[PDB]
Amino acid sequence: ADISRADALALLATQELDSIIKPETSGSAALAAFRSIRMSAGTVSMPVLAA
Amino acid sequence: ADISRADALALLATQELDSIIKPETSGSAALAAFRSIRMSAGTVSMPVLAA
Repeated sequence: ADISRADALALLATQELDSIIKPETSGSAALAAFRSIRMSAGTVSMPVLAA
Repeated sequence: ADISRADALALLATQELDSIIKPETSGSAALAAFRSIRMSAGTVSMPVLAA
């Protein structure tokens, strides 16, 4: 007779990884590529040459 | 009659290499390549982002 690992299973320590496994993150390609303006009004009016 | 090489055999010098003929050793590719953590528990639980 001896203490098997099954007999001592309730005594065994646990460890948990300190950090989450996740993919890398990235921002919009649009805000990276294009010029942007601060809008103060909820609409900006833009004049375009037509003819 | 003459002194044969067998008649003088007990008087002959000897010489030995200073070292053993052996191949090069090399480590595990696994421990060389991949990151490792210290386990303290025999099992570690790892959380993974899923959605």
